[PDB]
Amino acid sequence: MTINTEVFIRRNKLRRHFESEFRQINNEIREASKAAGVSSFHLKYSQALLDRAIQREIDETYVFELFHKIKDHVLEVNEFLSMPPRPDIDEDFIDGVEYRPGRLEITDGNLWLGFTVCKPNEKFKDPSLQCRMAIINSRRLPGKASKAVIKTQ
Repeated sequence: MTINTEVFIRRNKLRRHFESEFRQINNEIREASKAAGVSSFHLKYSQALLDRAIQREIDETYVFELFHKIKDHVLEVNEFLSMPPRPDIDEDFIDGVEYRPGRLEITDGNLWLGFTVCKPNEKFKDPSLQCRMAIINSRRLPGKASKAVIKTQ
């Protein structure tokens, strides 16, 4: 019960803000991952997660500013791909992994911005993301806190 018309237009303008500024972040990931010397990784996000950033965190372009500053954290998602072969064996497989998680979790300046590899496969170090998790705490904002992680390091 609000004039949800102009707001729908604002959350949609958010989906264009989300996608056009996501072309800015994935364009640094393609060029920087090429310039850092690793693969090139393809970005995909789950639109329900994003429906949370689209309606709870409406016109959260600040999201984009923290991830446009997070950008060099292409290197952390890259150093995550840059490891020796995933199998060394088929039994215990990840012998080059000293027990690490399947996602990257980055925080600072009110933003909890996370990236998860393409999860349904072989998981070839890191050459896709299947979830870019953008969730804040703000003004109007319904605000989440994860126990805390780090910003591009």
